[PDB]
Amino acid sequence: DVPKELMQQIENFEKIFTVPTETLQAVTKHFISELEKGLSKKGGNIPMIPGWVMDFPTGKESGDFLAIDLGGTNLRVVLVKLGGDRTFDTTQSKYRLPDAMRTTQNPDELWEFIADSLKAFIDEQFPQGISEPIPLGFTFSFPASQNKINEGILQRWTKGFDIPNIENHDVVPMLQKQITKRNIPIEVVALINDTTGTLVASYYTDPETKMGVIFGTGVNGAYYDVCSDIEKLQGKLSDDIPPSAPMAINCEYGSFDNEHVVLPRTKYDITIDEESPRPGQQTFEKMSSGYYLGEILRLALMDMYKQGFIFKNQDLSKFDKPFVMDTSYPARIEEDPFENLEDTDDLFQNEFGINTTVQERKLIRRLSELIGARAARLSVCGIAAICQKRGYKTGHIAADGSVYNRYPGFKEKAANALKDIYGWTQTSLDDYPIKIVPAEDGSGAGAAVIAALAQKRIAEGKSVGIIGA
Repeated sequence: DVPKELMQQIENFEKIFTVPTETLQAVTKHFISELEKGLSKKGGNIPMIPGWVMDFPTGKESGDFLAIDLGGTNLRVVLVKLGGDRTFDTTQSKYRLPDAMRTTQNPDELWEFIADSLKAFIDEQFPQGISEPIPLGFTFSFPASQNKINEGILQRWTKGFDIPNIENHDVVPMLQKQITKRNIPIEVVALINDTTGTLVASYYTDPETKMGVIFGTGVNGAYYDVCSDIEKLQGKLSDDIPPSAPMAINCEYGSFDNEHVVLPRTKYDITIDEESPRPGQQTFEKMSSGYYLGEILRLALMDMYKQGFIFKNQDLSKFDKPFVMDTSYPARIEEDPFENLEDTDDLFQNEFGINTTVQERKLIRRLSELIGARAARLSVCGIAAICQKRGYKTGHIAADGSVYNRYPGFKEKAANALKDIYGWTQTSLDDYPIKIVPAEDGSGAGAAVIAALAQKRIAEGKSVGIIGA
C-alpha cells in the first residue's frame, strides 16, 4: 500500500528503535561492571541488596507456613503447605484494604487490620485451633531496609500510603505486637521483596532456577551470589556463615545506567524522562518496562502529525495528552489479526475520534512492533549479565509480571534476544541452554518458603543478618 513518504518515515523509525546485537552486548558488558560495583564497599547506582537468604531450598522442607502480601488494594493471606517433595498447596483469602486505611493518622491501625484478618483466616482454616506457632513471612514491597531477615525499616511510603510514625521504623515488631495481643500463635520471621521470593519459591520446585525476574510495571531481578564475593559484607558476617555460603541478592536494577553511558536512549526516551515524576532516575526501568510503551508510541505519532504526514484534518484534542495510551494500546494493535487492521481502526475512532487510512494503520502497527520488540530485547540484558557474572552456562530463569504474562510476543522476543547476545545456533526456543520459564508465586509461596528457611536457622541459633542487628 504505503506511499513513498510514509515508507521513508517507517525506515527512519526502524533506525531509531532497532537495537542490534552489538548494542545488546555492550549494554550487557557495562551491566556486569555495575553489578560488581554495587556489591563493593563503595557501592553504585544498582543497590544490590542482600536478601538474607543464605540457604538453597532442598525441596524436602515440609509443613504449614503462612505468608502475607500487603498490596495496593488488598491484603492477601496465604496458607502454604510444603509437600516435602518439590510441590506445595496454597489456600488464600483476599481482604480489601479500606479506602481510608492507606492514609490513616493512627499508626497502629493498619497492623490491627492485618492481625484481625489473620484471626479470621485462622478461624476458617484451623477450626480446632492451633497448638504450635506457625512461622510467617511478610512480602512488604515498599522501599525498605533490612540488616537481617526478620526486620524491615520503611524508607518511604508509596502507592498512596501516608501513615505517620512508620517511616524509619521497624515494621516487624509493630505487626508482631498486634498478633500477640490477640493471642494468635504466629511468629513473623521474615520480611522480603517479592522478587526474592520469586527466586526462592521457583528454586523449591525447580532446582535449575538461576534467577527470579519480574517484567511488569516495575522491573527487577534476584539471584544467588556467594558471600566471599560480596566485598561490602566483609567483616560483617559471623563465623557460622561459611565463606562459600550462598546469599540471595535483590538487585533493584531499575536504576541501571542512570549515568547514561550505554542505553540507546532516543529523543522520545529523553522526553519521557523529562516529563516523569523523577527525571534522571529509574533509567533502565524507563527503557525496558511495558508501562511506557503507549506513551512512546504517542510521541512518535505526534511527531508524524506535526510534520504533516498523518492525521491530516483530524482533531487531536483527545490524543494530545500525556499517558492517554497505556500498555494495552500497543498490545491490542499488535494483536489486530487481519491485514486492514480493523481493531486498530475501531480503537482510534472510538477512543480519540480519529479516522485513519489503511496506510496510517500500517505505520502505527509497524511502530508498535518496533517498540514492543525493543523493550523485550533490552529487558534481558540484566539476565545475561547475571548469568555471565556467575558463570551459569545453563539454567532456568523464573519470570513473572503482567508484560511477560500478557504482552503479545514478549516471550519469544525475550528468548531470541538472549540467543543473539550469546550467539547460540539452536533453532527452537526449547533447546536454548538458558530458558525463561513461568515462575512460582513469589508473594505467597516465596515468602512462606523463606519463612521456613529462616525459622530453622533461628531455631538453631544461627545468624540471619550481620553481626549486630
